[PDB]
Amino acid sequence: NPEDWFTPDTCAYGDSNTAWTTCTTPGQTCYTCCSSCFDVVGEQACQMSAQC
Repeated sequence: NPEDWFTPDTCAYGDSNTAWTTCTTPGQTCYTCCSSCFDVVGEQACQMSAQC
């Protein structure tokens, strides 16, 4: 869970769940959002997770 990661202070989504989830979806900034919805773990974790 992106509880220790994910920064809702610098992302549209204020939730780490919906954020990660909404991040792990088909779009234009699927892997780019992670770079704007995480720090290092959230991004590095969303990086591999992100199936885009």
